[PDB]
Amino acid sequence: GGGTVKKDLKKAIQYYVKACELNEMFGCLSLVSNSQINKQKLFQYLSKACELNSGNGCRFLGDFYENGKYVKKDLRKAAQYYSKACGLNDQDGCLILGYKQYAGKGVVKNEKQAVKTFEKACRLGSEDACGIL
Repeated sequence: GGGTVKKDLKKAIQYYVKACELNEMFGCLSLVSNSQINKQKLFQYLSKACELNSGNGCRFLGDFYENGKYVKKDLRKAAQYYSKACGLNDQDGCLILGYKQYAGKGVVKNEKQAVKTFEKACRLGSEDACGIL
């Protein structure tokens, strides 16, 4: 029991909590993928990372509201986090925001604004955004 894959996951936690707070590549993704972290702790960790202006952290926190499985579904608060993420130059953050803006999902429907968000997401490396445009 003290050498299992679950023990190694427990040990990786604090490491990825740091990585996620500092927005290092794949750092919040690793938290999201880590089965030894329950959703409440995860929410706590992404919330602290987004408060530290981790673009990835906001982008993943946004999903909890968008989904409404672990916290009550709230499209508007989901969009606020995706927007905060995009403002922090998060590639996925701007892409997701542009889909929400084009549909009016949790934000006012605004295709013109969406097109500009997509141009930014494309500038940040989103091929999908570049192709939509």
